[PDB]
Amino acid sequence: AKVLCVLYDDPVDGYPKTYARDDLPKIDHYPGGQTLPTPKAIDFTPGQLLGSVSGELGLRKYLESNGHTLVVTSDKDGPDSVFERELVDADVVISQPFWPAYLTPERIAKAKNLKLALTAGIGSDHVDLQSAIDRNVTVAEVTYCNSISVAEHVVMMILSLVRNYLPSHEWARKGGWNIADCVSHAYDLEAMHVGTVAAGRIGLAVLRRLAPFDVHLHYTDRHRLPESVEKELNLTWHATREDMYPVCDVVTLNCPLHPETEHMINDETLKLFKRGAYIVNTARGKLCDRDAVARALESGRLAGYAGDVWFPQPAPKDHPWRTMPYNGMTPHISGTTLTAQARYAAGTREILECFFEGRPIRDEYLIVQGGALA
Amino acid sequence: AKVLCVLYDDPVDGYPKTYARDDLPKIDHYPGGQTLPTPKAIDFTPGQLLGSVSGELGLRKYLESNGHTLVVTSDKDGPDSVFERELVDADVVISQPFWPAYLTPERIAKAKNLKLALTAGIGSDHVDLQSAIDRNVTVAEVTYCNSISVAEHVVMMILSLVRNYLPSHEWARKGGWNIADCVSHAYDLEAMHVGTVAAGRIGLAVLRRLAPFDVHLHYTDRHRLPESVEKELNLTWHATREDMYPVCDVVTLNCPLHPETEHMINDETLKLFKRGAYIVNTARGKLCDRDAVARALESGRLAGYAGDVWFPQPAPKDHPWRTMPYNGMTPHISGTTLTAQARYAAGTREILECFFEGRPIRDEYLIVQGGALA
Repeated sequence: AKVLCVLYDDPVDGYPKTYARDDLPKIDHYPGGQTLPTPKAIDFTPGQLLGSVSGELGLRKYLESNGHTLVVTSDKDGPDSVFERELVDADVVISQPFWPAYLTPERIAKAKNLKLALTAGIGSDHVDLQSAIDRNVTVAEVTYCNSISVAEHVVMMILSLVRNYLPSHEWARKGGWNIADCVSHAYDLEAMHVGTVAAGRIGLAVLRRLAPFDVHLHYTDRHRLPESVEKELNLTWHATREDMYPVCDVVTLNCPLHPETEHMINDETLKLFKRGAYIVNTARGKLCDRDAVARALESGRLAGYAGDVWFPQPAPKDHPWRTMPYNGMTPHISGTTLTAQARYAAGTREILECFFEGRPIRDEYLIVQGGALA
Repeated sequence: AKVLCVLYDDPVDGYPKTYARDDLPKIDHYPGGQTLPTPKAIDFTPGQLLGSVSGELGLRKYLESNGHTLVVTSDKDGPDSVFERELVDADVVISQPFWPAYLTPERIAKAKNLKLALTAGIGSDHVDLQSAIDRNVTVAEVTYCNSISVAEHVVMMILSLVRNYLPSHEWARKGGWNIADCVSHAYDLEAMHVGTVAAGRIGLAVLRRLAPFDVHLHYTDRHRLPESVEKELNLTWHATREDMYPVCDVVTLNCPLHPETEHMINDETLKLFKRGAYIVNTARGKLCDRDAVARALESGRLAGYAGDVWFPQPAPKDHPWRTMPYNGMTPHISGTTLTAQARYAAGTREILECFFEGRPIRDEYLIVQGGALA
């Protein structure tokens, strides 16, 4: 069969030959008990760059050994892309959320041998699930592969914003000292109130990690967490998110983007936050009105904003979030650390082997399976 | 009496007229039970910049309304300095560890009226303790005032180094995207081996904060912690520093600088660290041989180094740590956030009121009292 795999570009100076470390930490399961990916074998060394075009998710040898074809490209935007071009007869499509190959209804329609749409990561927002359901395309993802990676990024950014790390580092790097210039916008995180919009795998991991900082934890979600979890973390529930904002010094967004949540942070809802509040958003760029956020930082309503998700993405070279005051942005990378890559590359292989040997794909990985949401 | 108070310079754009937020979070005690400072009154608003020359630790009104003189300066180095000139007849000398007025044997000998040497912060290594003992000078500090502040800075820097945040932020800032350039030196912290050299107020506050990150915790110290604490954090004890190094992914230094620990991190001991380890040092700059650390980063043996302490301080504009690869440095600021400042300006006032009224200074604040170390 034919596997069409869309990956991001290699580094500026080439594909790395040498890495900072020899191995990766051993983990057996994810919080809650889900086990880590269980492929029959892997043809990469954990820690190597796997999500770039030269890493190939460590799949070529396995695929070619069972007489399958592996097409790897980074060109996936438009009708004239390699991806569109190769889609027609690909049996399997693989892409990561970090450089996604959108499976529009149109493409799904022209995708004649398409049986499996695999997300090497988490998050199939780039896929049209109705069309896959109708056309009987199985949609799978490597559940939990990077939830912890994202939660780490969130806590890092909260600390960095509150403590004014980025500006302080600049003074050091540029030959300065200027203690008062660093600390006139620096606070401790201890005892501040922090709230999460949604408490799913990432939101819960974030709350767990913040607890020992002796912050007061708040959350809002579609449904409340089990009472014992609320008790263990001393959580304060908010039935509406607009009720949670005014009492929080820090708000982290960990919810999906829907029409209901598009632009949920705008000039109007920003007026509900306390003066000097901080926002961290590693969820979707468009949860926030780009200009509303920029205005809040320029004016001082907000004391910091950080995340790794933007709109549009890739972000334009002049996107105002790159240079607005008190930002802690990064490009879209939180779930594509070398560590997270080793898990989703292994997960990707495990699913392929299942699909090819006729075995069932773990239920946890399945999104759309055979005419329906599974 | 005459109070000589050495503080750091105001911000380059002047003393702030405005701040990012309106108030500070409420805390009643430090971990273990110690209460926060209890002066009879304060003449500042918590959240203002107090550690710089125009802040004056919020002390002038109190001192001048009681017939005392307050001399505030940042000029403290050498014999022609305002500090050296005024020291001859000062009754009390106050300075912070971030901009320390050194009380060498020679200066103590010249300070004829010296009765109280107060550290507005923690750590009195800028004071010759034997000379103070020999001259009956009381040496006090505001115990616990920024231990949590430092601990938060340590965890922030650990996360930042491991996840390669600083270089990722620069790609964003500069108009790039470059996912693979950001992640080819990016890992998750989860399940790494983290060790602390000493487990004092700061070291233990660091351990507690790292636990939920699901790291494996290690420590070494002069004495072992109680078995209950060891069992609650699942700590692995190492009797020596050299025994601990080789099993750790991240090493944080939270111990004092003595002849014994001076240059404890050097070309030889660095050979014991695993390839790609990280070091965080918010203790003292001289615990590390400056050039051996630079060389380890340059040669790829070490994957990152961060801290806020340097040798010497202020660091010369060409100090190698400013620009060595994979550094996460800041000027010496961890314990001087606006929040920490409010606690040590309040404790400074508490201590002075006790001193001037002949009431005993709290036992936990005393370093040297009545010709002996307390």
